[PDB]
Amino acid sequence: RRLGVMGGTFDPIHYGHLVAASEVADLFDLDEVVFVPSGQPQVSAAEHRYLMTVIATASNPRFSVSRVDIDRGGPTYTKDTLADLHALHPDSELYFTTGADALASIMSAQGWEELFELARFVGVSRPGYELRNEHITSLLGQLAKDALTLVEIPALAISSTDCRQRAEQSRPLWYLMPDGVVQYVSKCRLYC
Amino acid sequence: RRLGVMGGTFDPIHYGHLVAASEVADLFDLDEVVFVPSGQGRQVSAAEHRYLMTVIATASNPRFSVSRVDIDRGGPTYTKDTLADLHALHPDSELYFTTGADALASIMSAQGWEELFELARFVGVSRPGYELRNEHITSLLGQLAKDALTLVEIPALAISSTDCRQRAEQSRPLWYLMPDGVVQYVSKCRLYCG
Repeated sequence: RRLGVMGGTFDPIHYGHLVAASEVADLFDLDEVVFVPSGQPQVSAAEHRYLMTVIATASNPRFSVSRVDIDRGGPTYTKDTLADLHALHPDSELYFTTGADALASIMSAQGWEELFELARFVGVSRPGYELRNEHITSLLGQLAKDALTLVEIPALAISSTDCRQRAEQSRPLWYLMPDGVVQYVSKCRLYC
Repeated sequence: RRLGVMGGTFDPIHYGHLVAASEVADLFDLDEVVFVPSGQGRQVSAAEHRYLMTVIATASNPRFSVSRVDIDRGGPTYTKDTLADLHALHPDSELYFTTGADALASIMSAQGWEELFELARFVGVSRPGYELRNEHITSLLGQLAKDALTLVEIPALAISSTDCRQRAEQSRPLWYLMPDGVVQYVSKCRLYCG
């Protein structure tokens, strides 16, 4: 039984995140994808980010949201995320998924060997990421061997950064994310 | 009332189309965007299929609607016909024709574009880094330096109809690339070889 773990800030979550989750679940025949909003940060309150993710993933039986990073403590380390989730899901083979840029930083930290005993890794990026970052890709691939995969997601052209700025400038967020998330951003006035 | 006109094949329609329509409606304070599937590529889905997908996808939005003027008129679609018909249906309205930047280039590069500008204003939408042909770049540039045409960039148009079709052919998920209703419609009707 294979379990996907998508680690992100989700500030806000959008269709790029959701497409990426579906793609990864299909490419590796995952039975479920657990969305884990990170604790550590500026960044919206963890509850806002948690609720937005609950709203966006609710209607999908194969998506779920975990509070392991939010509840644990100050700074979020992927080794912690995987440790907690390994305990909750000892059955499951973990496929940790996040931005290719974040993954580069995560693998470059102390105890990266500890990471490979806990999970397989999937870096996601918007199109043409290997051209702009040919060395990060080259180093990631070579360190992890076939314990890591980089996949390109056209929909990740949608970014949390653009979403936030559209909200700041009162430009519509329709069809970039579920209406529920759009309204949540509005109702809580998340980005001024 | 300022009326948006989204001309496309919509085979299939997706969030890229919908984001672009939303953006253009906001940029030009449009009161409504009318989606017009073209009449009728190796094969293109039947017009009714493309119409229903567009109806499904735009339904929940009070400011979107779908027209059959191109579908019903005849075989091949001319924008001048589309603009003629919709002006008759909305004589009050100032028409804002919106389509793919590549398509807009072609429309402008064919005889009688001068005939078009009296009927509507034009908006080309494109995905970032979109590699147009050269005769299209030249055609857009000329109109751009005269400020007779507007181009807006839509990150969400990185989602394309071609990739959706291929994902459907290869039984790869279309979730969150388009509304579930359109996802299911493609499936239920087996639109791209299942």
